[PDB]
Amino acid sequence: AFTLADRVTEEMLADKAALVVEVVEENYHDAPIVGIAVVNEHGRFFLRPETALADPQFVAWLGDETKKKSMFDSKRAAVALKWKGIELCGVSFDLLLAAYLLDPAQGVDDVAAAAKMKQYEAVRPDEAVYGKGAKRAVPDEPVLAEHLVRKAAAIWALERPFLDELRRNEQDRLLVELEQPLSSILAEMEFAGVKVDTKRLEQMGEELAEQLRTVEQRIYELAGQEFNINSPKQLGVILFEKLQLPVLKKTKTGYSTSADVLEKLAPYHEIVENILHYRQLGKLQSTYIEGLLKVVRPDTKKVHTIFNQALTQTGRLSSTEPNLQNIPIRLEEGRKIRQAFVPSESDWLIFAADYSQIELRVLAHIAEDDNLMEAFRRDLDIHTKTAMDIFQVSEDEVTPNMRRQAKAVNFGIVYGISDYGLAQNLNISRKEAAEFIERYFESFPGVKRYMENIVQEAKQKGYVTTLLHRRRYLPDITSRNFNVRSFAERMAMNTPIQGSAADIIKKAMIDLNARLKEERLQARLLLQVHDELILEAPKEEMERLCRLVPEVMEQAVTLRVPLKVDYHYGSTWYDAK
DNA sequence: GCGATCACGT
DNA sequence: CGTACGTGATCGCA
Repeated sequence: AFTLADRVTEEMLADKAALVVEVVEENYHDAPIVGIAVVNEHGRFFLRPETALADPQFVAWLGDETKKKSMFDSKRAAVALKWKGIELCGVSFDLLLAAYLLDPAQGVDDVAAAAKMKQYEAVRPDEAVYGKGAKRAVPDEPVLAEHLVRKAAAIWALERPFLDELRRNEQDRLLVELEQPLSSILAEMEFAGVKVDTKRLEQMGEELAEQLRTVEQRIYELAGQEFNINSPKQLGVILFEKLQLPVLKKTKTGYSTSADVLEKLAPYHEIVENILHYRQLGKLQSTYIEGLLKVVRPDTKKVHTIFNQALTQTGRLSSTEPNLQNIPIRLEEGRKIRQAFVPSESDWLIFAADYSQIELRVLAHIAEDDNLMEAFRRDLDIHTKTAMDIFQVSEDEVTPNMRRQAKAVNFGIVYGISDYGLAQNLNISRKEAAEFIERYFESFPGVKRYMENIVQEAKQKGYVTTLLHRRRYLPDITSRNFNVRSFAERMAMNTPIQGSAADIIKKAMIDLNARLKEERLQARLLLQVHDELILEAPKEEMERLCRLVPEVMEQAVTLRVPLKVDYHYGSTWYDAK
């Protein structure tokens, strides 16, 4: 049983408690808090939010760093409280992060899923209480209050066994010194938001919409017909049935119309280049112009992403609603979208710092490949050096095409090395890609050794680890299905690289946050994009930041090779280039 | 409401 | 069939 409390009392403010600050809306920014549960040594309590969040003693308890709280997904609550002007401190255990570190592949997304990991089932899944999608709703107080108290009681019961397993995994410091401090930094980042120049976006959208009508009309005059270009159904019967274009690859139901295939088809018909142009314009228009404008808060012209900290299998963050980690930059037309991301105050600038080749530097260090480490010690262009070695030529003999292919091997080697994906990527045969690999491994024998040894260790231990002891279990490494096994071997090779890079930038974020506060700087972290950090700061702080941010990022860990950080600043995200 | 394509990023 | 890891939009079916 539990107390359905009318007012806050002192026994609810013990210095240790499991706390539930329930925000049911998926996007928690400026979202309602529907209820609160506290379990401590004195009892189990449900508090209505409009009561507890108005009680200065409860608010003081929330904000006291010496009163320790155990929670599930504290960042959700922390941010929902930030929007009410209330500080959340003292969160010493986050069950969501603890479950994520113990096994990311469980997809642990609620308290019930995490409790099942320890044979605790006295709590319902959120989706069983709230419903799914359309039918989603907050239930009556008795049903809500029992759910929140069952979640708090589970967190209370589950902290010792999770912490015990984290300790056995040598992951206790990972949780307490990396992921939980990082949760607080991400909350500040999401709450700060990023300013959007919405007239610029709107003006871009009208230009795209003009160029989309023109290209659309050209596609119809080239097909002799009107049809929905956005549908691979109709597009396939225009291209491969009406126009008789060669079918270079079939999908499951019909024909494939990837940009992979269409570029091969361009010699045969003028329609193909126009379809490709239509698709690129439509992507910007749909995902990045209209998509962004839909999530901008009209009162502040800011977007407030949500960083999913417990989702990827490698330890990367992900970014939702909006995804600020896939804003275009490769092609110039779409890169202009970054002009609409601006500082949130006058006379501030955007500052962006990015690791140079962090994955291949981590691999140099992890593999202790003499040739790879020396390449980075000499600060070589790694793709050109790899080409010199694979093709056995001097620097001046590296053609652009050789460097492009050596680059593809290098991006392949970070992924699962297997040829078919390189052969597909380089539009070559398996037979030829295989010999690319063989010549790479003759040049970097320590990488070869590391790739053999890590697959062997994944089979022996059942998991691979990153630099800071993140793990990923790989049960498919023993499968007798060749596809399933190969996927697990590729993950065994990639995950210590991709995941160690993720560890490093997360530690840098923590180190950067500490330094900016020590230095009393107004600069604020806004975004992380896997290997870059994006800040905004007063114009008067740029010179100091040029020295500070790269140093902190470069010194986050000490590897057998240097870490290298490039950085740029400008009046928009675009100009920070 | 829900897989399958497709395309955007690192 | 497979390059690694994500998110979002569109379509099409039931």
